[PDB]
Amino acid sequence: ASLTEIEHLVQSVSKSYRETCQLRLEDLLRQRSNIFSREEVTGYQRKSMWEMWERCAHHLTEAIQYVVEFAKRLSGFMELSQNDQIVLLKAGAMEVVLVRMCRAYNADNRTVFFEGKYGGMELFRALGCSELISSIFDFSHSLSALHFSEDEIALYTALVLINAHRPGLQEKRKVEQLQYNLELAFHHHLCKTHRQSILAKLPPKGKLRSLCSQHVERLQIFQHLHPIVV
Ligand SMILES: Cc1c(NC(=O)c2cccc(C#N)c2)ccc2c1c(C1CCN(C(=O)C3CCCC3)CC1)cn2C
Repeated sequence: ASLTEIEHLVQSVSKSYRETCQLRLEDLLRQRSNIFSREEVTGYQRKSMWEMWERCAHHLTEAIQYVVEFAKRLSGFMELSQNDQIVLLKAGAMEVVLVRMCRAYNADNRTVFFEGKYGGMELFRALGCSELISSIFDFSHSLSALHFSEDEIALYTALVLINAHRPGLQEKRKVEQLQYNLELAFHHHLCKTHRQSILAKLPPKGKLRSLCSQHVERLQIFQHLHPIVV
Protein backbone atom coordinates (compact mmCIF):
# COMPACT_ATOMS: atom_id res chain seq x y z
CA ALA A 1 0.00 0.00 0.00
CA SER A 2 1.14 3.56 -0.82
CA LEU A 3 2.13 6.06 1.89
CA THR A 4 -1.00 8.18 1.24
CA GLU A 5 -3.24 5.12 1.86
CA ILE A 6 -1.38 4.48 5.23
CA GLU A 7 -1.68 8.18 6.21
CA HIS A 8 -5.38 8.16 5.31
CA LEU A 9 -5.90 5.10 7.61
CA VAL A 10 -3.97 6.93 10.43
CA GLN A 11 -6.21 10.04 9.91
CA SER A 12 -9.36 7.85 9.78
CA VAL A 13 -8.67 5.87 13.02
CA SER A 14 -7.60 9.14 14.70
CA LYS A 15 -10.86 10.85 13.58
CA SER A 16 -13.05 7.82 14.53
CA TYR A 17 -11.42 7.86 17.98
CA ARG A 18 -11.98 11.66 18.43
CA GLU A 19 -15.76 11.22 17.69
CA THR A 20 -16.13 8.15 20.05
CA CYS A 21 -13.64 9.03 22.94
CA GLN A 22 -16.63 9.45 25.38
CA LEU A 23 -15.04 12.52 27.12
CA ARG A 24 -12.30 14.83 25.71
CA LEU A 25 -8.87 14.44 27.35
CA GLU A 26 -8.85 18.16 28.41
CA ASP A 27 -12.09 17.58 30.44
CA LEU A 28 -10.63 14.53 32.27
CA LEU A 29 -7.35 16.30 33.08
CA ARG A 30 -9.13 19.46 34.32
CA GLN A 31 -11.36 17.47 36.74
CA ARG A 32 -8.34 15.83 38.52
CA SER A 33 -8.65 18.46 41.30
CA ASN A 34 -12.36 17.46 41.81
CA ILE A 35 -11.71 14.58 44.31
CA PHE A 36 -14.23 12.80 46.64
CA SER A 37 -14.16 13.94 50.32
CA ARG A 38 -13.62 11.41 53.14
CA GLU A 39 -17.44 11.42 53.68
CA GLU A 40 -18.19 10.68 50.00
CA VAL A 41 -15.65 7.76 50.12
CA THR A 42 -17.41 6.51 53.35
CA GLY A 43 -20.70 6.91 51.47
CA TYR A 44 -19.53 4.51 48.70
CA GLN A 45 -17.91 2.08 51.10
CA ARG A 46 -21.21 1.75 53.08
CA LYS A 47 -23.27 0.75 49.97
CA SER A 48 -24.01 -2.95 49.52
CA MET A 49 -22.08 -4.97 46.87
CA TRP A 50 -25.35 -4.87 44.83
CA GLU A 51 -25.63 -1.05 44.68
CA MET A 52 -21.87 -0.82 43.81
CA TRP A 53 -22.32 -3.56 41.15
CA GLU A 54 -25.19 -1.51 39.58
CA ARG A 55 -23.08 1.64 39.50
CA CYS A 56 -20.04 -0.09 37.90
CA ALA A 57 -22.27 -1.96 35.39
CA HIS A 58 -23.94 1.33 34.37
CA HIS A 59 -20.45 2.94 33.85
CA LEU A 60 -19.17 -0.10 31.85
CA THR A 61 -22.21 -0.26 29.50
CA GLU A 62 -21.90 3.47 28.78
CA ALA A 63 -18.17 2.77 28.03
CA ILE A 64 -18.86 -0.31 25.76
CA GLN A 65 -21.31 1.78 23.58
CA TYR A 66 -18.58 4.25 22.50
CA VAL A 67 -16.26 1.33 21.77
CA VAL A 68 -18.97 -0.33 19.62
CA GLU A 69 -19.44 3.03 17.74
CA PHE A 70 -15.60 3.27 17.42
CA ALA A 71 -15.43 -0.22 15.82
CA LYS A 72 -18.30 0.63 13.43
CA ARG A 73 -16.32 3.67 12.19
CA LEU A 74 -13.24 1.50 11.44
CA SER A 75 -12.25 1.02 7.73
CA GLY A 76 -13.59 -2.36 6.60
CA PHE A 77 -15.37 -3.26 9.88
CA MET A 78 -18.97 -2.86 8.55
CA GLU A 79 -17.96 -4.83 5.41
CA LEU A 80 -17.45 -8.00 7.57
CA SER A 81 -20.19 -10.53 8.37
CA GLN A 82 -22.41 -9.82 11.44
CA ASN A 83 -20.86 -13.04 12.96
CA ASP A 84 -17.29 -11.74 12.36
CA GLN A 85 -18.18 -8.23 13.73
CA ILE A 86 -19.76 -9.87 16.85
CA VAL A 87 -16.73 -12.24 17.25
CA LEU A 88 -14.44 -9.14 17.20
CA LEU A 89 -16.58 -7.02 19.55
CA LYS A 90 -17.40 -9.82 22.13
CA ALA A 91 -13.65 -10.58 22.33
CA GLY A 92 -12.26 -7.01 22.20
CA ALA A 93 -14.73 -4.35 23.36
CA MET A 94 -13.94 -4.87 27.08
CA GLU A 95 -10.17 -4.97 26.39
CA VAL A 96 -10.55 -1.44 24.76
CA VAL A 97 -12.49 -0.18 27.80
CA LEU A 98 -9.47 -1.34 29.94
CA VAL A 99 -7.03 0.57 27.66
CA ARG A 100 -9.25 3.74 27.53
CA MET A 101 -9.32 3.72 31.39
CA CYS A 102 -5.70 5.07 31.53
CA ARG A 103 -6.97 8.49 30.27
CA ALA A 104 -9.30 8.84 33.35
CA TYR A 105 -6.55 7.58 35.76
CA ASN A 106 -4.32 9.99 37.73
CA ALA A 107 -0.91 8.45 38.70
CA ASP A 108 -0.08 11.37 41.06
CA ASN A 109 -2.69 10.23 43.62
CA ARG A 110 -3.66 6.80 42.13
CA THR A 111 -7.24 7.98 41.55
CA VAL A 112 -9.85 7.35 38.82
CA PHE A 113 -12.80 9.32 37.41
CA PHE A 114 -16.00 7.66 38.58
CA GLU A 115 -19.47 9.27 38.80
CA GLY A 116 -18.24 12.88 38.26
CA LYS A 117 -15.26 12.88 40.65
CA TYR A 118 -11.84 11.26 41.36
CA GLY A 119 -11.31 8.55 43.98
CA GLY A 120 -8.88 5.81 44.99
CA MET A 121 -9.45 2.08 44.86
CA GLU A 122 -10.89 2.29 48.49
CA LEU A 123 -14.09 3.69 46.84
CA PHE A 124 -14.79 0.15 45.47
CA ARG A 125 -14.42 -1.59 48.86
CA ALA A 126 -18.06 -2.83 49.03
CA LEU A 127 -17.67 -4.96 45.84
CA GLY A 128 -15.49 -7.50 47.67
CA CYS A 129 -13.04 -8.00 44.80
CA SER A 130 -10.00 -5.98 45.85
CA GLU A 131 -7.53 -8.28 43.96
CA LEU A 132 -9.34 -7.69 40.61
CA ILE A 133 -9.69 -3.89 41.23
CA SER A 134 -6.02 -3.67 42.31
CA SER A 135 -4.97 -5.47 39.02
CA ILE A 136 -7.14 -3.03 36.92
CA PHE A 137 -5.44 -0.08 38.76
CA ASP A 138 -2.02 -1.65 38.05
CA PHE A 139 -2.81 -2.02 34.31
CA SER A 140 -3.95 1.68 34.12
CA HIS A 141 -0.86 2.68 36.12
CA SER A 142 1.51 0.95 33.65
CA LEU A 143 -0.24 2.59 30.59
CA SER A 144 -0.33 6.05 32.27
CA ALA A 145 3.47 5.86 32.47
CA LEU A 146 3.60 5.79 28.61
CA HIS A 147 1.86 9.24 28.42
CA PHE A 148 -0.16 8.02 25.39
CA SER A 149 -1.30 10.62 22.96
CA GLU A 150 -4.93 10.54 21.79
CA ASP A 151 -3.85 9.18 18.36
CA GLU A 152 -1.62 6.57 20.01
CA ILE A 153 -4.76 5.30 21.96
CA ALA A 154 -6.79 5.39 18.72
CA LEU A 155 -4.27 3.24 16.84
CA TYR A 156 -3.50 0.78 19.68
CA THR A 157 -7.21 0.22 20.58
CA ALA A 158 -7.96 -0.25 16.78
CA LEU A 159 -5.36 -3.03 16.84
CA VAL A 160 -6.95 -4.51 20.01
CA LEU A 161 -10.28 -4.75 18.09
CA ILE A 162 -8.94 -5.87 14.65
CA ASN A 163 -7.48 -9.26 15.51
CA ALA A 164 -7.39 -12.14 12.98
CA HIS A 165 -6.61 -14.69 15.81
CA ARG A 166 -10.17 -14.41 17.28
CA PRO A 167 -11.73 -17.92 17.45
CA GLY A 168 -14.79 -18.16 15.18
CA LEU A 169 -13.81 -15.79 12.35
CA GLN A 170 -15.29 -16.91 9.01
CA GLU A 171 -13.62 -14.26 6.74
CA LYS A 172 -10.18 -14.68 8.47
CA ARG A 173 -8.16 -13.40 5.43
CA LYS A 174 -10.14 -10.08 5.26
CA VAL A 175 -9.40 -9.52 9.06
CA GLU A 176 -5.71 -10.49 8.50
CA GLN A 177 -5.47 -7.76 5.77
CA LEU A 178 -7.20 -5.07 7.92
CA GLN A 179 -4.85 -5.99 10.87
CA TYR A 180 -1.83 -5.72 8.52
CA ASN A 181 -2.87 -2.22 7.24
CA LEU A 182 -3.51 -0.96 10.82
CA GLU A 183 -0.09 -2.32 11.89
CA LEU A 184 1.65 -0.35 9.08
CA ALA A 185 -0.50 2.68 10.11
CA PHE A 186 0.58 2.31 13.77
CA HIS A 187 4.33 1.91 12.89
CA HIS A 188 4.22 4.82 10.36
CA HIS A 189 2.63 7.31 12.86
CA LEU A 190 5.07 6.27 15.64
CA CYS A 191 8.06 6.94 13.27
CA LYS A 192 6.52 10.35 12.21
CA THR A 193 6.12 11.32 15.90
CA HIS A 194 9.50 9.81 17.09
CA ARG A 195 7.60 7.41 19.36
CA GLN A 196 8.66 3.95 18.06
CA SER A 197 10.23 3.47 21.58
CA ILE A 198 6.74 2.88 23.10
CA LEU A 199 6.40 -0.41 21.12
CA ALA A 200 8.76 -2.19 23.58
CA LYS A 201 7.00 -0.56 26.59
CA LEU A 202 3.51 -1.82 25.57
CA PRO A 203 1.80 -4.66 27.58
CA PRO A 204 2.46 -8.28 26.41
CA LYS A 205 -0.60 -9.42 24.25
CA GLY A 206 -1.44 -12.05 26.92
CA LYS A 207 -1.64 -9.43 29.77
CA LEU A 208 -4.66 -7.51 28.35
CA ARG A 209 -6.46 -10.76 27.31
CA SER A 210 -5.95 -12.38 30.81
CA LEU A 211 -7.01 -9.22 32.78
CA CYS A 212 -10.17 -8.82 30.61
CA SER A 213 -10.92 -12.59 31.11
CA GLN A 214 -10.73 -12.08 34.95
CA HIS A 215 -12.83 -8.87 34.83
CA VAL A 216 -15.60 -10.40 32.65
CA GLU A 217 -15.68 -13.59 34.80
CA ARG A 218 -16.46 -11.34 37.81
CA LEU A 219 -19.04 -9.28 35.87
CA GLN A 220 -20.74 -12.58 34.76
CA ILE A 221 -21.07 -13.77 38.40
CA PHE A 222 -22.63 -10.39 39.37
CA GLN A 223 -24.94 -10.59 36.26
CA HIS A 224 -26.15 -14.10 37.25
CA LEU A 225 -26.96 -13.06 40.90
CA HIS A 226 -28.25 -9.51 40.24
CA PRO A 227 -29.14 -9.06 36.51
CA ILE A 228 -29.19 -5.61 34.88
CA VAL A 229 -31.18 -4.70 31.73
CA VAL A 230 -29.20 -2.64 29.15
C1 LIG B 1 -14.12 3.86 36.50
C2 LIG B 1 -12.67 3.81 36.16
C3 LIG B 1 -12.08 4.77 35.36
N1 LIG B 1 -12.87 5.80 34.77
C4 LIG B 1 -13.10 5.81 33.40
O1 LIG B 1 -12.61 4.98 32.65
C5 LIG B 1 -13.97 6.91 32.90
C6 LIG B 1 -15.07 7.36 33.62
C7 LIG B 1 -15.87 8.37 33.08
C8 LIG B 1 -15.60 8.89 31.82
C9 LIG B 1 -14.51 8.40 31.11
C10 LIG B 1 -14.24 8.88 29.79
N2 LIG B 1 -14.02 9.25 28.72
C11 LIG B 1 -13.68 7.42 31.64
C12 LIG B 1 -10.69 4.80 35.08
C13 LIG B 1 -9.85 3.87 35.64
C14 LIG B 1 -10.44 2.88 36.45
C15 LIG B 1 -11.84 2.80 36.69
C16 LIG B 1 -12.05 1.62 37.50
C17 LIG B 1 -13.35 1.04 37.92
C18 LIG B 1 -14.09 0.49 36.69
C19 LIG B 1 -15.46 -0.06 37.11
N3 LIG B 1 -15.34 -1.08 38.18
C20 LIG B 1 -15.58 -2.42 37.90
O2 LIG B 1 -15.88 -2.77 36.76
C21 LIG B 1 -15.59 -3.42 39.04
C22 LIG B 1 -14.55 -4.52 38.78
C23 LIG B 1 -15.19 -5.79 39.32
C24 LIG B 1 -16.68 -5.63 39.06
C25 LIG B 1 -16.96 -4.12 39.10
C26 LIG B 1 -14.57 -0.64 39.34
C27 LIG B 1 -13.18 -0.10 38.93
C28 LIG B 1 -10.81 1.08 37.77
N4 LIG B 1 -9.82 1.85 37.14
C29 LIG B 1 -8.39 1.56 37.07
